[PDB]
Amino acid sequence: GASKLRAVLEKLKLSRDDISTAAGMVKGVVDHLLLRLKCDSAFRGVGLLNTGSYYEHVKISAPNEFDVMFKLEVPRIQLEEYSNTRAYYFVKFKRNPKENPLSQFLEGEILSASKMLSKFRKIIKEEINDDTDVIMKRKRGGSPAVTLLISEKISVDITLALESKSSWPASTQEGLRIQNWLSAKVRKQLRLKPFYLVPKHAEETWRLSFSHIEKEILNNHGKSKTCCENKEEKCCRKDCLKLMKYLLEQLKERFKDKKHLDKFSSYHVKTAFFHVCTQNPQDSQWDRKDLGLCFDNCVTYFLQCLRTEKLENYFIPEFNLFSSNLIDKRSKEFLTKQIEYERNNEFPVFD
Ligand SMILES: O=C(NCc1ccc2ncccc2c1)c1cc(Br)ccc1O
Ligand SMILES: [Zn+2]
Repeated sequence: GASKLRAVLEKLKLSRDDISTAAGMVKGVVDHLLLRLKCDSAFRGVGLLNTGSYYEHVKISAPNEFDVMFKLEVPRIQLEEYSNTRAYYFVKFKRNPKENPLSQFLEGEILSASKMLSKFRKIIKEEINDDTDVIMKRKRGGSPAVTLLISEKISVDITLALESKSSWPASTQEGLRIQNWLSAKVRKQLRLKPFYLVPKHAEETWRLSFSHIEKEILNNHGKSKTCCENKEEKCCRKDCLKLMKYLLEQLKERFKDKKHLDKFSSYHVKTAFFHVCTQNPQDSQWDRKDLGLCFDNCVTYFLQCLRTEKLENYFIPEFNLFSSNLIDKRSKEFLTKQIEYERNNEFPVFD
C-alpha cells in the first residue's frame, strides 16, 4: 500500500516543522552580508530573491543545509547564446551609461562571471568576521558560489543571480507545456514574470534559473483551482515530488564512496516529476488514496528517462539533461539498477 510511504513523509515533515534556532542564525548572517554588499559600487542593487526566503532547503533530508539566492537587476541586458547549447549564454550590455554598475567586470563586451564572483566572495569574506562563528569555503564554486558554515551543524549556500524583466529568451518559447494542466492563461501569466541567470560552464557563461516558477507552480498545482484547499480534493503531487527527491538523496548518500551518482541532482528529479504532471493533468490522477501508485508512476517514468538517456528540460525543450555528453551511459545504467533494486524491495532506503 502506502503506509510505509506515509510514515516516511511524516518523519520528514516533523523534522522540517520542528522548532529550530537554525533559521535565526541564517537570517542574522544574510542581513549582515546584504547591508555590506549594498555599499559596494557593484552590488548596491543586490537583494534577496524572496522576502521570507532565509530558509530554502534543496536537500529534503538535511534540515541544516540552506539555499539562499541574492539577485541583481540587469536592465537592458544583451544575451548571446553560447555554442548552440540553448541554455547557456554570454551576457553583454546595451550600455546607456556605459559605466553601468557592472562595467567594472566587463571584458570587452562580455560580462565576466568569475571576476564578478571574485569581488562578491571577497566582499563577503571580509565582512564575515566583523557574534557567531561563520566560516566559508572556496571549494568547487560556480553555483552555489559561496558556502558558509554557521556553528558546526548549519550550512548556507549563497548564489548570485542576475534578474531580467524582459521576455524570456527564445529557447524557452515552446517550453513550460502546462496548457492542458494549469491552462494557457496561467502559462502566459508565468511567462510575464522575470527570468534569472546564474553562473555555470559546460568559460564566462550563465544559465537560466527558474526556481521561482517552480515554487509558484507547486503552491498552485492543481487542474482544479481548489486543489488541496480542503476536504474531497486532497492530492498527492507534492508528496510524490518529496519522495522522489528523498530517493535520489538517499541513493547519492549510500553510494558517495563510488562516483557514479555525482552528476545527478534534484533538477533531474524535479524535471521528470513535472513531466509526469503534464502526462497526468487531472487531479483525480493524484488522489491521496493512490499515493503508492502515483509514486510508482513517477519512478517508472524516471527509469524510462534513464534507459533512453532522454530527459528534456521542462523550460527549454531542446536541452536534454540526460545527454551522454552531460552524464555518460555507465552512470545512468548504475542509477537504473539501484532504483529498480529499491522498487523491487519495497524501498529499503526509506527505513
Ligand atoms: O530547468 C531549469 N533551469 C534551466 C537549467 C538548464 C540546464 C541545466 N543543466 C544542469 C543542471 C540544471 C540545469 C537547469 C529549472 C527547472 C526547475 Br523544475 C526548477 C529550476 C530550474 O532552474
Ligand atoms: Zn493538490
